[PDB]
Amino acid sequence: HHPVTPCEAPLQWEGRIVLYDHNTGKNTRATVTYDAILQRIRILEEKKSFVPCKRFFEYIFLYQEAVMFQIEQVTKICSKNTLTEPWDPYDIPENSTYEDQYYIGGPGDQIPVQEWSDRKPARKYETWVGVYTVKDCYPVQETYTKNDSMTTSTRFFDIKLGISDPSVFNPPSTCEAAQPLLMSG
Amino acid sequence: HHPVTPCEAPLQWEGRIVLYDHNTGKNTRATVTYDAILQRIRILEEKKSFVPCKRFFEYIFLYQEAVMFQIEQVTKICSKNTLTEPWDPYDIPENSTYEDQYYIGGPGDQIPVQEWSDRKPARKYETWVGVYTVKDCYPVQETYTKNDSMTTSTRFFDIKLGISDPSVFNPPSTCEAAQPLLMSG
Ligand SMILES: [Xe]
Ligand SMILES: [Xe]
Ligand SMILES: [Xe]
Ligand SMILES: [Xe]
Ligand SMILES: [Xe]
Ligand SMILES: [Xe]
Ligand SMILES: [Xe]
Repeated sequence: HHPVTPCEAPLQWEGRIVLYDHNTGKNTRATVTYDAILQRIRILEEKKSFVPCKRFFEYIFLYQEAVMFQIEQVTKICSKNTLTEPWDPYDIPENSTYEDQYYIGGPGDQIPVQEWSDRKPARKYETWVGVYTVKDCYPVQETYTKNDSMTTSTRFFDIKLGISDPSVFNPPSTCEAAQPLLMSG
Repeated sequence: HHPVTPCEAPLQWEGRIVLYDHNTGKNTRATVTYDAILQRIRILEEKKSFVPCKRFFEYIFLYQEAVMFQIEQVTKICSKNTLTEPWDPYDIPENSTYEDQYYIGGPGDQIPVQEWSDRKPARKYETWVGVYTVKDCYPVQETYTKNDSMTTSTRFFDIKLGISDPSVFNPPSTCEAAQPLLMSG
């Protein structure tokens, strides 16, 4: 029985992701503190042994106040910018096309999930697909070929409901500053 | 404790996948019958309501006999071709760099998995990443940015150990034929 609407994804959680940007072939790894109630999300990039990028950023997105802070974790050199952009939660729009349900993982230790997309018969390809657990409606994976081939796959994990540490949305001392554009060296 | 070697993935199973080709933005959906012992894999593309592609193929890959059959499921018009290519199982090479372990899905209904890649500090980006379950070492997802930006993400599910139906590797009557190149209309 094809669901009449998608489950409603959690509004607040702390978890970790891997964002795979195809444009560049890069996997960023991140710890994420997510809050759809306040329309704010904090992403702390993660470092691994013997990677060639010198630079790692914490991002703090505050859509309610239309600004994003971006801190180089090493130098601490902040970067306040504006956000023109409308907030996009990690959930499933109510107009989303159901696609499938299946069990991930082998017999015994497995788990049922669901696949939705923005497929409509008008267009050749989808621009969104998401997989979410059946029980709690947690995000597992999304792909968003947004803006003509700037496509990303995102994987979510170690999710844990709610927010133990709200301090992390408070931008640090060094953030009474300006609008640089930082990227990875 | 960083694993000294990766678990050994199953050699035979019947499951289903979604292959996301970025070049084109297309998700193919498929049923798969996989056998690393005989180095052969049969992929039966799957149809959904109100997609705009008219054409759907069953592929039968027989690496031990260096040939691939390709059947249009509608017209039945076969297409035997040669395979120059070395077989690549769905597993984790023993020289693979461990990356992480984490739980997919929310509290209660979740499942531990593992992430490996072909990262070495010599090269900026990975060209392979795979996620596999911890218990049974089942494939969950891979991304293989092979050959300079011909990158794919693959998701695996409804996997079930072993092969109930070996008939499917036997090419049909209409396959005493030749080497067309078929693609989707
Ligand atoms: Xe979203
Ligand atoms: Xe997509
Ligand atoms: Xe996805
Ligand atoms: Xe991708
Ligand atoms: Xe592989
Ligand atoms: Xe990759
Ligand atoms: Xe992956």
